[PDB]
Amino acid sequence: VTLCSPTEDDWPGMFLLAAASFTDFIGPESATAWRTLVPTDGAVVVRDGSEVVGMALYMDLRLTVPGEVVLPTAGLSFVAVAPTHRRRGLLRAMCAELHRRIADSGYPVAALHASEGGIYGRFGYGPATTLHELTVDRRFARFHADAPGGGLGGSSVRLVRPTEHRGEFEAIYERWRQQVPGGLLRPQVLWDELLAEAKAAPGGDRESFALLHPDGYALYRVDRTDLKLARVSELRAVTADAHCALWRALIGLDSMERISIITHPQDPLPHLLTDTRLARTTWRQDGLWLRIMNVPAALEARGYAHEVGEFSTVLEVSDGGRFALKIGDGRARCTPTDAAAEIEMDRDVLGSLYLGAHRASTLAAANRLRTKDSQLLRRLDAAFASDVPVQTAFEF
Amino acid sequence: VTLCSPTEDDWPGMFLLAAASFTDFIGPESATAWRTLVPTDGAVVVRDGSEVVGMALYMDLRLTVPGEVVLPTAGLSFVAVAPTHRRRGLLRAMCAELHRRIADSGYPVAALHASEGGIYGRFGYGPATTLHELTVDRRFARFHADAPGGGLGGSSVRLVRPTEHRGEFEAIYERWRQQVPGGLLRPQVLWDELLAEAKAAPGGDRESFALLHPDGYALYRVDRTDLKLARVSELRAVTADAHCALWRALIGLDSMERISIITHPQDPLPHLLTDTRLARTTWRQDGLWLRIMNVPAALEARGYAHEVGEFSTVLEVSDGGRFALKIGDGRARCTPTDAAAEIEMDRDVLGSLYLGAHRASTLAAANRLRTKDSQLLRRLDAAFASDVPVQTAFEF
Amino acid sequence: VTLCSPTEDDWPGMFLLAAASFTDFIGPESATAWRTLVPTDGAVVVRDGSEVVGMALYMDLRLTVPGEVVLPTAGLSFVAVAPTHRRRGLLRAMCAELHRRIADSGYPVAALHASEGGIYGRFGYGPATTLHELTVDRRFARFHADAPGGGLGGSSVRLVRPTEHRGEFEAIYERWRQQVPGGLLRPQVLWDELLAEAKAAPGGDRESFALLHPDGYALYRVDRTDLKLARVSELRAVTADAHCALWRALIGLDSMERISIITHPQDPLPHLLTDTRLARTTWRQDGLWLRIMNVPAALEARGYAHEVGEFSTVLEVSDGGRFALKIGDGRARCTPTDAAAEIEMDRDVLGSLYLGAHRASTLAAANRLRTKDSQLLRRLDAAFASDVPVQTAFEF
Amino acid sequence: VTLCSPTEDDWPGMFLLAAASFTDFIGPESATAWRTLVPTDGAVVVRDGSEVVGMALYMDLRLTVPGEVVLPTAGLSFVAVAPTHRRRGLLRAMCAELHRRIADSGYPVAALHASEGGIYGRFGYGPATTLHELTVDRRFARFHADAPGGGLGGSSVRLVRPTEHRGEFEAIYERWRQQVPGGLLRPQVLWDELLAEAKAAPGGDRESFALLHPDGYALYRVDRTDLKLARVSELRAVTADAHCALWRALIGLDSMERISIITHPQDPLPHLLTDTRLARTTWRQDGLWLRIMNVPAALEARGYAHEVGEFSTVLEVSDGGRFALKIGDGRARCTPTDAAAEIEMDRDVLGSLYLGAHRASTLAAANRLRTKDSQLLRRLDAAFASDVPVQTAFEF
Ligand SMILES: COc1cccc(N(C)S(=O)(=O)c2ccc3[nH]c(=O)c(=O)[nH]c3c2)c1
Ligand SMILES: COc1cccc(N(C)S(=O)(=O)c2ccc3[nH]c(=O)c(=O)[nH]c3c2)c1
Ligand SMILES: COc1cccc(N(C)S(=O)(=O)c2ccc3[nH]c(=O)c(=O)[nH]c3c2)c1
Ligand SMILES: COc1cccc(N(C)S(=O)(=O)c2ccc3[nH]c(=O)c(=O)[nH]c3c2)c1
Ligand SMILES: [Cl-]
Ligand SMILES: [Cl-]
Ligand SMILES: [Cl-]
Ligand SMILES: [Cl-]
Ligand SMILES: [Cl-]
Ligand SMILES: [Cl-]
Ligand SMILES: [Cl-]
Ligand SMILES: [Cl-]
Ligand SMILES: [Cl-]
Ligand SMILES: [Cl-]
Ligand SMILES: [Cl-]
Ligand SMILES: [Cl-]
Repeated sequence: VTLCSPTEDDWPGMFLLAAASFTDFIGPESATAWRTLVPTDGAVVVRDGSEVVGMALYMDLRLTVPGEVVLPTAGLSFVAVAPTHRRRGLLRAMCAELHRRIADSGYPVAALHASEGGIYGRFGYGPATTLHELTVDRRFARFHADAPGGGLGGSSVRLVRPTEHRGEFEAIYERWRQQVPGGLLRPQVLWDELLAEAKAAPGGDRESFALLHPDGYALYRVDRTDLKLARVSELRAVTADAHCALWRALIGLDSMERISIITHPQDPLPHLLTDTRLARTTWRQDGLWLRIMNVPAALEARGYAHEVGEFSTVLEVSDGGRFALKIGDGRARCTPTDAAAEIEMDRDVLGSLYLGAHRASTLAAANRLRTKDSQLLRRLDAAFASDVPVQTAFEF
Repeated sequence: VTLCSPTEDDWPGMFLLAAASFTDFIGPESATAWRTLVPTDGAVVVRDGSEVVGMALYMDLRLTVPGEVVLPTAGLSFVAVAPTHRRRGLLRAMCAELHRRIADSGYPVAALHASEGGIYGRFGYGPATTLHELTVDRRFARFHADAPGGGLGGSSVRLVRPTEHRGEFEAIYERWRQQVPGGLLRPQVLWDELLAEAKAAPGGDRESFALLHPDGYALYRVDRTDLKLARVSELRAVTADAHCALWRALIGLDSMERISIITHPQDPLPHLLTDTRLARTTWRQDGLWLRIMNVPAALEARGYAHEVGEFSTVLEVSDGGRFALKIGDGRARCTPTDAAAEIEMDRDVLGSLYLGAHRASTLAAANRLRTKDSQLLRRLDAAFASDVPVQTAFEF
Repeated sequence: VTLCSPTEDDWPGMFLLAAASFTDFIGPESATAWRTLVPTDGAVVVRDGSEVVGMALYMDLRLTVPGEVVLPTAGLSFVAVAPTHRRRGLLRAMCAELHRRIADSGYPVAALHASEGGIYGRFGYGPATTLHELTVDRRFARFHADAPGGGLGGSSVRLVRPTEHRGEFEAIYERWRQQVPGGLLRPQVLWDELLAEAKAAPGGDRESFALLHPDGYALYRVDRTDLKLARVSELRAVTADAHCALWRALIGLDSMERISIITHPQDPLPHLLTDTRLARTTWRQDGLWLRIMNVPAALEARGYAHEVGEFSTVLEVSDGGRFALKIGDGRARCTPTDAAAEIEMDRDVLGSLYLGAHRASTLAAANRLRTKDSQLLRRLDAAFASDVPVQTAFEF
Repeated sequence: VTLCSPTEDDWPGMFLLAAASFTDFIGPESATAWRTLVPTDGAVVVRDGSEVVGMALYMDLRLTVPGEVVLPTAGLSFVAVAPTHRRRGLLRAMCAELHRRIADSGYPVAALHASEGGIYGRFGYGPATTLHELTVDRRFARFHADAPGGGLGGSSVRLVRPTEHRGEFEAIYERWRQQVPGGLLRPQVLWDELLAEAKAAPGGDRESFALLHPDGYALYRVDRTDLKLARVSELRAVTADAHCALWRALIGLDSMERISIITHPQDPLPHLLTDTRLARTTWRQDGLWLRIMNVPAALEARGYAHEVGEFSTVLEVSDGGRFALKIGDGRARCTPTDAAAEIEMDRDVLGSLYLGAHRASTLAAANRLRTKDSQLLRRLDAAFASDVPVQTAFEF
């Protein structure tokens, strides 16, 4: 029972484990395409002895963080342990090896989407974005007098077939992802999957349609069983006008009773309507999880709020070093020190703070970060806050 | 069909309207007690001609706002129009008269809880606090190693009968309400109702119990139909230690599968657990609504964030005046001006900003506040943010 | 095991059987009051040997039939056989004896409400009125421009406490029942029950309210578990204006999502709205059942449609005689004959035709009435039709 | 943004709009076949400027009305406005143009099936047939002694594969449609669709079977998720014997708990059983909607009840002319007049009366038709009633 990088002959066995582990498994053809995102030595397998009983890999990603800074990011995925080999330390062994490789490769951060919420905190990952499902009872929905694009003339939005406007979705998304913390570059094989999923499937999903604006798009489909529910699979808007225009069109889906979308807590949609309550939050969950691999590289790469005045402190990460952290003029400097720590936190907690989705004060109230100075808390809060709201790009 | 302050003889007819309008009507005896909170001329009725077909009143309240400042507050309630007299302008006439009286009396703010979300925005009220229901599957709940109060020895929390510790709940609450934005002074007749509701009722609620800590309490009861659900009706904690201790006790309710609570978006509970996902957000809604009656008095009374540096701007409220607004050193100065507006918003929008629950940027993205300067937005965001998270005290 | 009229000492045992047989049993006090509606020798019991194992009775009622003619009517009720004595012929023996007594007493018709639909047809009862539940989604409900009482000024409807306006409900109902086929005189002990049921009950129904118009009233209550549903227990309108006015008030119940009512198939409510579909038929069932005791007395007492021209036929009822039936000028003459039958039907079928709720053609298509002449069918159809729609007064 | 007849190049864009608007869209191949039912200039499109944002058409149909008279009928269908172009007057503009064309072409009536009930009344369409879903708990179902075809020997009904007996279904249906008000000629491309829908589909409907009698057929299938429910998609019976025989066979579906069918309010099925209650009405909705295009042509073409004696009146349709209406000997004469109106109604109301499904009295009680003479009401009621019950042929 040993651990190594898979050879070509291991992949059929990995796909078997994948099929048995993931109910949404994209299948061997598509998985084989996604292998193009996995660097050489980006994967590990555990063989029994013979067959594969554990696996994990990372993909090369590009993550936007506050200040519109794009970081090379190791995206952990395809993680599975056979049901025959539970409680044998296989996950811990696989994660340790990949983390070794990721750090040595020079990635400042790693990221993943969690199947369950109790697994990845012990390996240094903190939840860093928040998924927020809104369900709109569109039959009652009326736009506020203040809402953009209500006046006379035509609409700027077109109802189109997704496959015929791939180039335009790509361009809009590429713009979106570079300006939003949480944004990920979406490579071509992921655009292949997305448009493949836009098609109707016998006994599966219904056909998807798109609403296209120069500065935004929405992909939606009627739910397979609830025929009065339209599910927006993706809405990417680069301006506020595009966002409002797209929502006017979606609320114009007169066949539907309800429109649902997985969005973020700061989505302005509720405020576009005369009754903000009609945009019901029906589900809330962690999105992207972050493990800061190199504390000073990560903290220095990020932009910080200009509103907070220059301050200096000493931050200890529980097994990640102690640093003199100086933040001013929207930038941080983060250098080694053995001076007494003013702030202490586990590595995962820093991941949760990093994109601005959780407040230091909130984590402090849970005692997940310790400081004896409340002014320092207020300052961290303000400094780490993100000007542009944090969003979740796509699952991987 | 005319409008006036009710005489003693009008109250039976008001209670009839109340019983027919409010399914949770507290009843004539209790309502008669709550009349002690209504000042002379704090109520209006519309009679047909004969009988009462419309009513509304306000109560004298004390609202804590950021900076731990307590404002006299007119709490609109007991608002009803007979089903026989809809679409007759009775609400608009009643609200206009009470607002006249409230302004003339010198209240800087009015507040209410909304039965529906589409009614009160046109009368200048903006939703200002957010209710967040968390449902915990306590069978899986395990506290994080970092969570306060996990070590050896005894517990600081006692399981008690609510009626035998009224004095202690009052003292704890009084402490809580003075330090939390959204806090309301709870007068004695409301403590009477609360403890009356703590009792079992034939065919109604089950008996309530309390968990009591020196610096916090929780009132809870098993749900009447779902006998594996405990509903926490109220949890007031003055320290983080009290909050964690109370949640350790609640999660020790081994008969239950689930614990539910109506709390706020920044409740640190999820971070107390190894699996933050177990604290499921199962419901989200507007709580307290605010109408700023006097813009400069309200804006000057409030504390602002010290982190943001001094700045000056010109704010116009749509039918509420234009002001030179200077914010520095955590205080605002707000004086009349006819200089060009740099920020414009409806009166309700200011109410929504006032306690720090909604961000100016978010409202701007919906075009509910207009400015052509994004630096000004960032500054408003930071300035109006609340250090202590905004909470909802009690419904009225 | 024998059959006789109960003595005073039998009633406790009857109430025991009643309590065990009827989940809506009104209880011993109320049942003792309803005994005032049972004539001397109007009840039978079967004793074992000792205890009561079967019972049945009739009450003296007054039934309005087409032509506004009021008939003395034997209302069968309180019918029960002990679960220990099923399939022993007790029901058949009890019904035969009461029918003997009812016929000998001079009642031309008997009537009942059926617990199950397969029991009473063999004893000569046909379902004669139809219950039609409408559920209105009142949030979308808008009255048609043509609907009565939409203009300026006040409302004619008042929201009142049921107990304070008993006299007015009685007068309105008394008017209603005399002009509607299916109408029943409601005696004082039934008005006692109705107003007793209007009260809230601990762990039971919520408080009832009333909407009162000079020519109509509605009694309604919020549903005990579905707090967004108002159930109209009774709506009696003597004019169309009263009916529309009452429905405007009910649709003005702005707290509710839905209003439900048990009404009749010809209720004009759906046509009062711009979207007739919003008045959803959510349930349909037989109401009053009728056994014609004396065929010629019943048929001659009834009014018939003036539109159909004079015709003559020969009707045979399967064990109820053969008659020369001449119908003209809205009246029938029904005399014995041994001439060949042109129409044949079981006795129950005639009951179903009698108030005009079922068409002869429809029953003919099922072969429940046989004739070889389709012109005769059309004529029966038209003649037996009721000008005023058939309604159900109250359950007994 | 302009309106015109589509060219061949517009159809792909229409199919896109169709796919996005109609969840039951039959698809481009089938839709292309149904184009054969659309006459030259029977369609309109609204283009933006470029793409199609609105569409509507009519098909050439043949509608049976009372008296077994068959009328050329314009069947409105394929009506859609893009969700991007709501509230822009596009529907009103499209309907006005098609109505102009339909009238000028010489159609006396137009018809449609409504997606929602609040849309088409303002354009002159009244609901004219009523869909009535019956659900039979067949495990308790026992046929009445009187029911046809209960005796010894064989059955007249055969269980067959739908595709192998198309000719016989066509012949039976053709007979049915000519004798029933509401009947529509079903052209070959609709028989193509029907038999295509009879096939099982991967992840869709189960296989359909047929029960075939010389004078009737039923098409049924087991429900895809509820495997104890058989849904009768169509039952067409030309005699009562065929109808009863088919229902005996359906109730012989011993694997099923329930049989459901969309039928009409006068279906004799309930009366075929000993317990009429077992035929539960589980759903009720408007079926065919009718717009009378030419009032005198429509009213004169129809047969009327012979039972009512000759009468004359003056009918005004709100923007459709005033007519001297003389009805006698089952025929009407309808000529222009400026004499005072005795009856007034909107055009849609006349559509609702036309096939005999709604009574003039009922509509009068809602004030949807005004007259000051109740004898005239009774006469209209009787005259417009249909001897043969009104049914709904098929959706289009
Ligand atoms: C090289 O192939 C790759 C590489 C990376 C990702 C994927 N997928 C998208 S997957 O196989 O369908 C896939 C992978 C991991 C999952 N993990 C889960 O916890 C879960 O629920 N579903 C999952 C589905 C394929
Ligand atoms: C002087 O008596 C007062 C004064 C102030 C408040 C109250 N109540 C607590 S109440 O009558 O039960 C009450 C009042 C208003 C309501 N409004 C609603 O929209 C609703 O849903 N319930 C409501 C219940 C009694
Ligand atoms: C002399 O006392 C009488 C006389 C006549 C009627 C009544 N009731 C109203 S009852 O007892 O509650 C009652 C009686 C019969 C029922 N039959 C049913 O099939 C059923 O479901 N409920 C029933 C309820 C009391
Ligand atoms: C020329 O092609 C035609 C012509 C006429 C009809 C049809 N169809 C049967 S359809 O496209 O599937 C179709 C059309 C209209 C609809 N309208 C609705 O409100 C709805 O719910 N479904 C609908 C489905 C195709
Ligand atoms: Cl990126
Ligand atoms: Cl930033
Ligand atoms: Cl998002
Ligand atoms: Cl306070
Ligand atoms: Cl503050
Ligand atoms: Cl709270
Ligand atoms: Cl009567
Ligand atoms: Cl009559
Ligand atoms: Cl009724
Ligand atoms: Cl036809
Ligand atoms: Cl006819
Ligand atoms: Cl039908």
